[PDB]
Amino acid sequence: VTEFEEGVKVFMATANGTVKKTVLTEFNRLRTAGKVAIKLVDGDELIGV
DNA sequence: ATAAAATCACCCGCACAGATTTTTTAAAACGCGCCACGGGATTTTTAAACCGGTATTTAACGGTGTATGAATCCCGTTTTATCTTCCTTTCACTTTCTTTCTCCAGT
Repeated sequence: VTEFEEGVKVFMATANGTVKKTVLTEFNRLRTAGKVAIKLVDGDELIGV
């Protein structure tokens, strides 16, 4: 990400064909330990953002 | 008794780096609820396989001239095995305090 601006969204696609959309401004500032962004189930992993 | 050589505590102001100590904030959680979404049972439509044929497009092959992979030699990096140590602990000993038992001079 070059910079955070406007109200663009983030598209997340995992295995088994599950999609999810979230606003970028949520990830504007993060601490040393990050926050939960997706509730994965069983053996599922993010493949594309 | 004359010579050679050493060591430490505190007071007064001021500026700053580092170590606790509250205080605020964002993430995680719980309870309740409702409607968005996916399952199941019909209609509908279209993606790809199949017959042709033609017209290109690729890969295998035969010469030259390099760039690099394995081997060797080192030196900083991190692990692991290996020493010494100060507080916890009791404990037999020693010391020190408290009560008691006589002596004993005086009348």
